Amino acid sequence: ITAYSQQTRGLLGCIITSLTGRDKNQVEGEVQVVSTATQSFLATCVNGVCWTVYHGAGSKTLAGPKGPITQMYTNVDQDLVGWQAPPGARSLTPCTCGSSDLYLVTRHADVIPVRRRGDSRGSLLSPRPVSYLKGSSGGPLLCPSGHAVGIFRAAVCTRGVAKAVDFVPVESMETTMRSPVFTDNSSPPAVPQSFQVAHLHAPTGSGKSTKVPAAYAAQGYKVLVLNPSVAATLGFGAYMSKAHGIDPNIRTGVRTITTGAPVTYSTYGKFLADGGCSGGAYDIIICDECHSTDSTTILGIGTVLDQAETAGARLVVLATATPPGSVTVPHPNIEEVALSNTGEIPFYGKAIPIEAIRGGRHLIFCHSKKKCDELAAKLSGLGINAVAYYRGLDVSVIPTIGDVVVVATDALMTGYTGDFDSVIDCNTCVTQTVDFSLDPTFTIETTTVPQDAVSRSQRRGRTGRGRRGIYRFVTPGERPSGMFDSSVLCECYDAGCAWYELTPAETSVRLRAYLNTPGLPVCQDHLEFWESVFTGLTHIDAHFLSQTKQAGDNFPYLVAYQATVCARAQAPPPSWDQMWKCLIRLKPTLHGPTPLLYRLGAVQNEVTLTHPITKYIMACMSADLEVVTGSVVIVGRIILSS
Amino acid sequence: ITAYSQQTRGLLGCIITSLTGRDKNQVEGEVQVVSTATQSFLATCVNGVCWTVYHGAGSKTLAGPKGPITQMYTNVDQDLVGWQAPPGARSLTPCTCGSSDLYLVTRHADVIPVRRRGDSRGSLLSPRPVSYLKGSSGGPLLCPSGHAVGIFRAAVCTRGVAKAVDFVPVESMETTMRSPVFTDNSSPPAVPQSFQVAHLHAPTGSGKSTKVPAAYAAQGYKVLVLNPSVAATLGFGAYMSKAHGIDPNIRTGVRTITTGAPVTYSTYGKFLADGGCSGGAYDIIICDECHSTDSTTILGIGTVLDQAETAGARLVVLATATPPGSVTVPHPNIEEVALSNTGEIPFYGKAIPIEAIRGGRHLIFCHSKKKCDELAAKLSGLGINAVAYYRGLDVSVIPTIGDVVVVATDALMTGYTGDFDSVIDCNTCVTQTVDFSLDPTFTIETTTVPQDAVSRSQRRGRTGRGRRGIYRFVTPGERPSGMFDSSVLCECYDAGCAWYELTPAETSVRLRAYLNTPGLPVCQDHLEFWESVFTGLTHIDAHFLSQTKQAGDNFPYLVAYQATVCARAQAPPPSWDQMWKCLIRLKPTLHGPTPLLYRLGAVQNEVTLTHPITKYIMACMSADLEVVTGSVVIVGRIILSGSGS
Ligand SMILES: [NH3+]Cc1ccc(Oc2ccccc2)cc1
Ligand SMILES: [NH3+]Cc1ccc(Oc2ccccc2)cc1
Repeated sequence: ITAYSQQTRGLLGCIITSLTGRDKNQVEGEVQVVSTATQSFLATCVNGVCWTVYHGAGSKTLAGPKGPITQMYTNVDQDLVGWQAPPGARSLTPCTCGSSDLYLVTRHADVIPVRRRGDSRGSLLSPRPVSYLKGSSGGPLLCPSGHAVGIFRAAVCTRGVAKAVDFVPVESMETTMRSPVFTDNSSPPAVPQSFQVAHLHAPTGSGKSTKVPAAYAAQGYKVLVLNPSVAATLGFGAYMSKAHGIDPNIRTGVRTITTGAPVTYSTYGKFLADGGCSGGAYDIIICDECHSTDSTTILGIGTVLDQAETAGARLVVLATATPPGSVTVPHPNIEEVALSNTGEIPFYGKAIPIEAIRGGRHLIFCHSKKKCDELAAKLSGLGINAVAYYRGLDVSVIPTIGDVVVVATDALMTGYTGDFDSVIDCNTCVTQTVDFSLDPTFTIETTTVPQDAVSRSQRRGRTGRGRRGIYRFVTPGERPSGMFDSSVLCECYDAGCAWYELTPAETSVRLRAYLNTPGLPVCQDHLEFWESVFTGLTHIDAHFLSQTKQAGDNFPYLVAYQATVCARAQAPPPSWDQMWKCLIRLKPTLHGPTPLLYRLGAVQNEVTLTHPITKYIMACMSADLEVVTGSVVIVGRIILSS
Repeated sequence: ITAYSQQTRGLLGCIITSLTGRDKNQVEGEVQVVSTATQSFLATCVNGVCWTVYHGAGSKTLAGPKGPITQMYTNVDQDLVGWQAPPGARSLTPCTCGSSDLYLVTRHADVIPVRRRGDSRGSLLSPRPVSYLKGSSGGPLLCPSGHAVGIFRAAVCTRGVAKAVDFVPVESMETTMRSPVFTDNSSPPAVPQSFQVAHLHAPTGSGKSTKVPAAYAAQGYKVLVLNPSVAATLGFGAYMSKAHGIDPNIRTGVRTITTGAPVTYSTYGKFLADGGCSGGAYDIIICDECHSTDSTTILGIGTVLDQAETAGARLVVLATATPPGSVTVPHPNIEEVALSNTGEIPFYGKAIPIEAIRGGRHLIFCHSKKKCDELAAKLSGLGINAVAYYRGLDVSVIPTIGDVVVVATDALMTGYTGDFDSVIDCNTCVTQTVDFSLDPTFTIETTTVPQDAVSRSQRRGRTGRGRRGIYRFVTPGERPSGMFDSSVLCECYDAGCAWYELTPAETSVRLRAYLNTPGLPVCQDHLEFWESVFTGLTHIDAHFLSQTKQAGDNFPYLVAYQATVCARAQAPPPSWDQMWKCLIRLKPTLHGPTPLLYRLGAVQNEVTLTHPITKYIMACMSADLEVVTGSVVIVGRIILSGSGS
C-alpha cells in the first residue's frame, strides 16, 4: 500500500457548501477528507456506505449532489455514522481472512503499520506523538491485500505518545447496517418473563413518568421512578394524588414521604444516599432523563443497572425525549426566531427588543451567573421586572405568578418546574474539561462552549407546553449530543467519596455498568485511571470535606484533599480565590511552595512537586488513556496505491 | 466605564469580505473587533486612524466601502499598524493629563482595571489567566475620562498568569502620525562623521553586497561585508576580484584569505568565531541579509551593533531586500501560476504536470528532507534527472550544468547560489516554537507553518534573473515578515555556549543591542529568562557537546546537556530518536526514569523531576514572560458607556 492526498476545496467553498448542503463535485476515491466548521477528519467508503466517526460527524448531514444527505446509520455506542454513498463512489470491500499486519492510512497520506490485538485494537510498531494522528479519525485500517479491516477512532496513549489504535471493526458496520434503521420506542415495554433493560423514547408530555408508571401499577407492579430534579420529583407526588388517585411515596434529600403506595418517586441523589436498591422493593425501575450527563444521574443509573437484576426487578426502563444522536427538530407549538442586532438590550453580541419582554413571563438563559446578574440589573434599570436565578439562590426568587423576566443558568432546569411565554437562549454553556497536562498531573478547566442539541431542546422546551411559545436564539448551531467529558467521570468518583460513602472500586463497577449498556451517553473509557488516583487520596481531613460540601462547588473531594495536604505542610493554597476560603482562617500562618496534586484553577504560588501523593498521581498518569483523534463537506481525498 | 459588544458579521460574510476587501457596513463605535482567516483581535480608532497590532494584522489591507484600505502606518518595532478610518467612523482621542488609573477593554466587552506603572506598562489590580486576555490585542487602555491611553499588545506572565499588561502608548501613535508616510532607505548612505546605523533597502541587483562596498572602498574606506551564506560570501568575493579588480580578504570557515585589501568579506559565523570587531579594523560594516533570523545572523549583527562604535567604525549599514513589514509585489520577469489538481505528480494537495518540468532547469521546494527524497524517487521514475538537496548533503551533488530538476529545502538558499527557469513552492516551512508548558519546564516543538513574505520572496527569487521565469505555487498569501520566535533567542544562547565561547551575560549584551536597534526583526523580549536558564547549565560534558556540534542538529548545547545529566545518572534519554544517538553506545548500562530538564521532542521513557537542574530551570520559569495575547475584516464592535463609570 501507498497513498497520496488531493485537496479539492479551499476555505470559501467549504463554508458556502456547508450552508447550502450542495456538493456538486464528483466523489472519486474511497477515502475522503471531510470538514465541519471546526473539525477536519477522514471518511471511508465500505460496502456502498460512506463511514466515519460520530465524535467528528455528529448527527450532521453530508453535502451532496442534490442537497444535504441525512445519515442512514448512526451508532453512537460504536462512534459510527454513515451516509448512503453518492453515485460514482468506489468502495473498499471488507476483509474476510484478516491478517494481523494492518496499515493505517492517516490524513497526511502516511501509511502506518499496525499489529492487531483485539477485535478493535491495534498496536503501532513505531510509537508516535498523539498529535501526529489527530485529524485521522475515520481513516481506514487496511490489510495488505488493500481490503478494509475497520475505521480508526482513538489512539491509546502513554504520557502523550500513541502506542495503540482503537478502531471500529468492519463487522460492527455489517451489524449496524442490518439493525433496524427505524425502531419504535414510544410505547412502554411489557414486563418480560425475566430481566431486561429497555428504552423509552417519548417527547415530554407522553406521561413517561406519570401515565406509564400508573399503567404498570394498575397491572399490579411495584414501580420506582428515578429523576434528577427535586422540584420535579416532588411535583409528581402532587400531580399523582390528583390525576391518578395514588398518593405515591416521595424520596428527596430535602423531604421524603412513605405512604406505603406501590409507586415511589425519587431523585437519583436520594436513591444513592440510601445504598441503591433494596432487594424486593421494586419490579420496574424507570430512569427518567437518562440523557442527563451529570455525575449523580450517571452514578445513579449505573447503580440501577448494576444492582436491579439482583434486587428482584424484571424491568429497567431508560426513558428520555432526547437519546444520544438525536436532532433538534421543529416543534409544532413553538415559533423559533433569530435574535437580530436592532434591539434595546445587548445580549451575547445580538440584541433584544424591549417590546419582546415587557409584560408576560419570559426566560433568558445565560451561561454564567455573572452575566445573569449583570442582565437582571440592566432590565430592572429599565423598569422591567427581572430576576436572576442560578446555583446558590433559592427558587422563591422566581415569582410563581405575574410578569417577570427570569435570567437563569441551567441550574433552573433542576430547580424550578414552571413554563414560560417565551424563551431567549444565548446558545452556549459552561463545561468542565480535564486536560492531561502533566504540569504536574491533570487540570480541570472551565470553558464556554456551544450548546449541544440536548441542551437546546431542554432550554427551548420551557416554552410551548400545551400553549404557544416563542424561542429566540443567538445562533442556530447544535454540537452533537450524548457524549460527555472524562471530567464527568472524575466528578462521579469525587461524588462517590464526598457524599455516598462509595470506595472508588465500587464507583467503578457502577460506572462500568453505565458504559457497557447501549443507548446511553458515551464517554472515553477512563474508569481505571480515575479509580487509581482516588484510590491514593487517603486520610482526607473530615473538617475540610465538610466546608467544601457546605459551599458546594465542584470537586469537593479534590478541593478538600489539596486543602488537606496544604495544611499538613503549613503550605499555602494554589491561590486565595473562593475555592480556598476554607483556609482563610490560617492565611497569615502558612508560607512556602504549594504541594500541588493537580490544577483545579489558576495557581498563583510557588509550587513544589516533591510530595509523595503528587508523585503517586504522576505515576497514575502513565496509564493507557484512550483519546480521540450546517453540513459536513468533502474538502479532499486520499488515493491508495504493497 | 462599561462596555458591550455587537457582532456585525457572520463567518461567511467575513470570508466574502476578506477576499473582495469591500465592506459597506457603516463603521460605528471606536473599538472594532477585527478578524483574519487565522485569528481575531481588536482594532481601536484613534485620531482618525484605525490602529491595531502588527502581530495580528501583518501588512494586510483592511476591507472598506470602496475596496481594500492600505496601511497608512506600519511600525513593526512598536508592534503597531494603522489604516485611515473610513469617513464616518468615530474615534477615541488621547488623554490630556496622565491619571494613573486605567481601564483595559477586553474583546469580551469586559473592562478590567489597570495601574499605570511606567511608560507602557500597567499592572492588573486583579491577576487573571492569560487565556482570558486572548484576542484582545489592539484594544484600548482608557483613562477614567474615556480617553485613549494606549493600545494593548501583550501580557506579562508568571507561570501563565497575567500580572501586568504592555501597551503601545498613544504618544508613540502621535509621533507616527506627525511624520512621513514614505521614507527613502533605497540608496547607500554617505559615511557620517561619527557613528551611525543606517538602513539600506534595495533589490538583489542593487549590488549592495558588491557594488556599494566597492563604492565605499573607491572613496578610500575599509569596509567589512557580513553575509549569512558561505556560498554567497565566496561568490561575492570572486566576482569582486574579477569584475572589479580588488582581491578582497575572505573570512569563512571553509576558506580564509588575507590579501591586505581594504574590503573584507565574511560570514557572520566566522566574524563571531574571530571574536567580532577588532579595534581599528574597519570603518564601514555592511550587514547584508539583516532580515535573516538564524541565530548566527542575529548574534552577529548584535555583536556588530554592540561593538562597532567602540572599535572605531563610522557606519553600520543594515542591508536587505525585504525589511520587516515588506510585502510580495509582483515581478517584471516572473509569471506566477497557481499549481492545481490536474497533473501527473502529486504535490502538497495539488499536482505538478510533467510537461511543466520535463526539460530544462527547475527547483522544487519542499518543507522537509523526507518529502524531498520521496519526490526525488518519484521524478526518477518518470525519468527526469532530479536530485534532492538538503542540510547534510553536499552542494556539488547538483549539476551546474546538465538538465536537472532540483528538489530542495531552504538549505538550498545558503549552500547553492545558482538560479533556475522555474521554481515550484509548496509555500510552507518548518519552524520551532517554544511552549512554556511547565511540564516540567518548556518545550521546543518543530512545526510546519505557512511561509512568511521573506520566504516567498527568497524562494521565488531563485528565478527571473535577467530573463523569463515561471513561479508555480501551492498556496497564495503569506504570513507577515519581521517576527521571530523566542526559540530563536534560545538558539542564540545555545550557539554562544556551543560555538563561540560566549557566556550568557555576554550574549545578553549582544542581543540586547539587536533588540534596541530599530528596523530589525522583532521579538518577544525573553533575554533575562534564557540568560538565566543557560547560566545554570554548568559542567556540561565536552565529548557530548562535540558530537552534537558535529552532528549539525539544533540546540546542540541543550541536547548535549540533557545527555550529560543522563549519562551521569546512568539514566536513558527521553527517547531513542536520532537526537540521542550520542548515548546509543551506552544503551546497555542506562536504566530508570530520565532526569528530564526540558522537552525537545517526544519523551518516551518514564521521567523524574528531582534533578537539581530540573528544579533550577523550573524556578527560572517564575520569570516575567511577555506573551502575545485577504484583508482584515471588521466582524463586530465593542460599545463604551458615554457617561457614568
Ligand atoms: N470528548 C468526549 C468524547 C469523545 C468521543 C467519544 O466517543 C466514544 C467513546 C466511547 C465509546 C463510543 C464512542 C466519547 C466521548
Ligand atoms: N515591542 C517589541 C515587539 C514588537 C513586535 C513583536 O511581535 C511579535 C514577536 C514575536 C512573536 C509574536 C509577536 C514583539 C515584540
